[PDB]
Parts: sequence; structure tokens; C-alpha cells
Amino acid sequence: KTVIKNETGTISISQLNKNVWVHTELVPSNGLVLNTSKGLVLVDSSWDDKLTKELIEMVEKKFQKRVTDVIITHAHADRIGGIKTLKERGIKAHSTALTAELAKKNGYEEPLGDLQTVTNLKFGNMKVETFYPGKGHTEDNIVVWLPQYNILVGGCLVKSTSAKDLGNVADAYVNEWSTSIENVLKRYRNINAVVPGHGEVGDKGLLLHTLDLLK
Ligand SMILES: [Co+2]
Ligand SMILES: [Co+2]
Repeated sequence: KTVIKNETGTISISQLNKNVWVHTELVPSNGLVLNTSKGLVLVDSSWDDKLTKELIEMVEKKFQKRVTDVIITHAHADRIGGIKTLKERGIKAHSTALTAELAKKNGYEEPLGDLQTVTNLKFGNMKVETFYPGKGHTEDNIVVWLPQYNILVGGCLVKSTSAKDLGNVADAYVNEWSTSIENVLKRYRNINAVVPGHGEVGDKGLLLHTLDLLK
């Protein structure tokens, strides 16, 4: 897997296949870059507007196409923090209605609130399903599924192997989180890669790890 850095190390992209890359920025955080025939689509942007601009510029230059859309997986600063940049550049910022209203309540500009419990999007050739499994890391957390690759973007709902505890639970629902993870396992019975919110890429084992952290 080919791995390309910004100058400073603060942003890194790692290839999963011909058209899917994982983006990581610095505490580490992950999203996806989807290289589609109609433009670049991100699953999550970054901690703040500075890193989000850097991410966008790196990918636009490398892939020679514009970022057209971003899927925001919950309303916390690490996910929603580059919203201002997205809005001012005319990048469509997709979210559930709940994610949008939490973003507003917390002083952020609002994403679209277009995503339902299950939403199916097509960006050129690239199919993307978004799924709200229930409450867990936050009230609003969603997952993203790429049916052409069986790749799940878990976000902070899903903990990496390295994670030895649940992290920030101030906004979490620790008695629902297990049912939510089960909902994902029931929906996606054959998973090739699982991208956690933070940490290394794994497989279904990361969902099982999260279940154990919840005991
Ligand atoms: Co969060
Ligand atoms: Co997080």
C-alpha cells in the first residue's frame, strides 16, 4: 500500500485500492478519500479549517480533480471542524438531520442534513451507503459502506486494536453502543476492511474489540 505525506507529517494518505484511500491527520484521526470519475469525495474532513484546507489541497493536486462532497459522520469537532472551509468552497457537506442540528446547537455551520437512516449515493462510478445504526460514541454517529469493495468506515463508533478503552464518553451511550455495533454486524455480514475513527485499519475484529471494550 502506497503512503504519501504532506511536507510536515501532519497529513498522510494511504492507498486501500485503485480508488479508495485513507486520510490521517494529527491525536490521529482517519477518513477516506474516494477517487471517482466525477470528483473526489471525502468521508470526513479534519480537526479544524487549517488541516481541512491542507487535506483538500493535497488531494486535488495529486488526483487532478476537485473535492465535490464530504460525508460528515458525527458532529464532534474532529469530524465537523472544517465545515466553514467546505461551505465557503462550495463542497457539499452531507450529514443526517441530527448531525446537523447538533452542529448548529454547538456553534458550527450546518451540513446538509440530507442523510436518512439508510442512504444510497452514487458519485460517478462509486457507490456509497450511509447507515445510522443507533447511538454509541455519540447520539448521531453514522457508518459508511462501500458495497463495491466491502469496506466499512466505522468512525468513532469503532475502536482500533490499539485502543484499550472507550476514550471520550461524555457524549456516549454505553448501554446502546453494543446494540449499535450489532446492527452494523447484522447489516454487513462480509467485511473486507474496517477503518476505525482513530488508529490502524482492521477487519470485523475491530467491531468485536469494541464490543469487548463495552463490557
Ligand atoms: Co466524537
Ligand atoms: Co473521534
